[PDB]
Amino acid sequence: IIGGEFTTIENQPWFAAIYRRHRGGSVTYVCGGSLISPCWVISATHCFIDYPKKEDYIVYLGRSRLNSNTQGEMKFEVENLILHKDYSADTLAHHNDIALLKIRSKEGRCAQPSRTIQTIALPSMYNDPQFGTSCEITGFGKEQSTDYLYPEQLKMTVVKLISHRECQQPHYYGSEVTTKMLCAADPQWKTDSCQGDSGGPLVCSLQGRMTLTGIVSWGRGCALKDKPGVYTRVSHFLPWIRSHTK
Ligand SMILES: NC(N)=NC(=O)c1nc(Cl)c(N2CCCCCC2)nc1N
Repeated sequence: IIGGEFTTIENQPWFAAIYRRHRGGSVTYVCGGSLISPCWVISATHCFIDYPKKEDYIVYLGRSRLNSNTQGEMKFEVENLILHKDYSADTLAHHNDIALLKIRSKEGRCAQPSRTIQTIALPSMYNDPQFGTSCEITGFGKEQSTDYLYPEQLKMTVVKLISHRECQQPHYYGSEVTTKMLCAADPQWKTDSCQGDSGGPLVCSLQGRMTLTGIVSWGRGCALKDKPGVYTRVSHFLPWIRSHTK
């Protein structure tokens, strides 16, 4: 997250932190995700496509810091890793960039909701907030494009939804943005998602309900003028989500 504010997991208690264990034994951060039911975290396929073995992954819930434990956190193995079969990637765009992780603890339990661990509601089909609506994004991604390190502390910021018309202009992304994607950005381009925020939640208030409107997917650089963040449009994937979680 470029700009924004530090936060703790109580403010985004559906946020999932996904790590990978290497053959060398070291564990590194991969991507964010969101808890949508006790046994299911939703994320982005591009996060796992290179290393699609479920066994290598670890998922934390209720975690506010990257490399230290947070009181109350839960740790899970990945029982199922479900990538979207129509995934594809260009040199920038990721299409159908959506994945599901079924989580299971070493005792064989799913998540237990708490003050730091809660599910996020899915949107109604094809039901998105109007352009110009303010939504929240959350992650452990870079604070500056030129940073080597990720922040130790969780961050969040606010971005406004951009119309498909505006995002499809040639100076923005042209055809790279599709109707299965949403764009969002700051009017001054001063705050944004970045590398390491992929898979994390774009949350909007819809009806009167915090709702998972998007999943961080891609962008050309971060917080660059005329280059919004691009998000998988969750309201266009409900049958896929339901089919793979039921
Ligand atoms: N919102 C904006 N502007 N960007 C992003 O969200 C974003 N930006 C980048 Cl550079 C990124 N990378 C960079 C390497 C290629 C893809 C994987 C990780 N992932 C993102 N999700």
